[PDB]
Amino acid sequence: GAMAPSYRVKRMDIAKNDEECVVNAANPRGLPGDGVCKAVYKKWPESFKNSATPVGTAKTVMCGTYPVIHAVGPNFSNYTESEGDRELAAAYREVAKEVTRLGVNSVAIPLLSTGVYSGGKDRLTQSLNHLFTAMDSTDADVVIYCRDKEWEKKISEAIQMRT
Ligand SMILES: O=C(c1cccc(O)c1)N1CCOCC1
Ligand SMILES: [Cl-]
Ligand SMILES: [Cl-]
Ligand SMILES: [Cl-]
Repeated sequence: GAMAPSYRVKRMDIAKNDEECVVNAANPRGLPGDGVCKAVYKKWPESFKNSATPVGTAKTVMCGTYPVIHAVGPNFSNYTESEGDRELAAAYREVAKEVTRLGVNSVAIPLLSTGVYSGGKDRLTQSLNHLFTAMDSTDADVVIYCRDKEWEKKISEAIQMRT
């Protein structure tokens, strides 16, 4: 465990993280994809061997000794708001199980089901609250990665609010 488990947010490419493992915002088929998924494929392509997994699950594949946790959030283009919310919460619960099993002291994590899988809606708060629900009982240092300057400020405010 971390000595004083924390949440932090950074605005940069998650492929350049300083944590002991990474969460990929994966597709169900283990394809190189777009966005976070493509950056992860370029950095850790070996981790995409047998990485396909259903929506609402996470599957870890090692790149050398570095763990890549492929977490598959729902595409809100295809799911109802209700079913999509259930699967997005479940994906993060599976990430917490994997982080715990691996015994890492730190994890780099993107906000699942934002961007391409958002179905054109702002899901910062919905996705971040499901991240917190899952990760609050873990003792890893969590570092959230984002690309947008306004998102960085809003995520930083939500972290600081509960401290
Ligand atoms: O998921 C979204 C988003 C936000 C609002 C509307 C929309 O159609 C999509 N974004 C990813 C993070 O950077 C901001 C944009
Ligand atoms: Cl960067
Ligand atoms: Cl996404
Ligand atoms: Cl972002």
